[PDB]
Amino acid sequence: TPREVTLHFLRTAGHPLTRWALQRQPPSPKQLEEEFLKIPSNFVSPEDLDIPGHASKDRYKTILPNPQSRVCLGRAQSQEDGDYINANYIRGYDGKEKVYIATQGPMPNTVSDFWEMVWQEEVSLIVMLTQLCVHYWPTEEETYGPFQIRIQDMKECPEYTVRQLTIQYQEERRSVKHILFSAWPAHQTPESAGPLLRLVAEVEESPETAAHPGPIVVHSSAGIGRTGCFIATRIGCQQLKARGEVDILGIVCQLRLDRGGMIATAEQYQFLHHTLALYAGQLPEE
Repeated sequence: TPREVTLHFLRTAGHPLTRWALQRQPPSPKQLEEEFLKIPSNFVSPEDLDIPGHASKDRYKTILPNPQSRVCLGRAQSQEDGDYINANYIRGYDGKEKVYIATQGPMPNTVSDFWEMVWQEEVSLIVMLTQLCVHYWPTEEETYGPFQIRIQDMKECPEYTVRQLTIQYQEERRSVKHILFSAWPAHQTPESAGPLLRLVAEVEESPETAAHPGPIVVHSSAGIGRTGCFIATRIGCQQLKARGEVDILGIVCQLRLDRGGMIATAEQYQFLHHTLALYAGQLPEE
């Protein structure tokens, strides 16, 4: 029943706020921290995961992908026998399936796994959140297992770099857009929310380039704190734009059902409210 209690909370908690309340009368910092601390982590224990050999492919022993939503790799790697990657499908706006994949930053031994996921899930956009983990993309051209990656273009913006990559598997070539957002330390927040919202706009402006729409890959070293903050921000912006309201509690609860631990800190939860209040004031009108 501890698990039942956890799952019931995450399915039912909610604090919808009109855009006016968000902008002009938000909950206090102490209210937001108390609210955040009530949310169950929904972390899976190593004992809950029966996937032999998975440990060598996790950056952090206690940060594991929930089994019901984990990404399983197909058999495109002739070198390895398992289907394991530390990554989860994440629902988006109104619970839409597989809008994102949240994953840890690749380690040297999981770089081929990462590109296999990108290929198999027809990913066309990767969002990386860091404070400037191995570089898994080339300066010019590298081969990772059966995948050749080449940089086609690279452009610099304030606080993010856009790379346009090509991924080749056999005679097939695909385009992948890669955005590296570079001033977000682990367990903390950016000093301002302006750049983050430009990153959100960059993401929204990105064309679909795959055969079928695929998840957006979002990662940061653990795949939960900054990763969770980014996805929550995008979903929150979508709610504000479509409905003139936002339920940030319910967004974080929906993310935690998909991957344990999403949004790592009360300060991050507070910054999420600030960022969304900023998005609300930037919305078009008079």
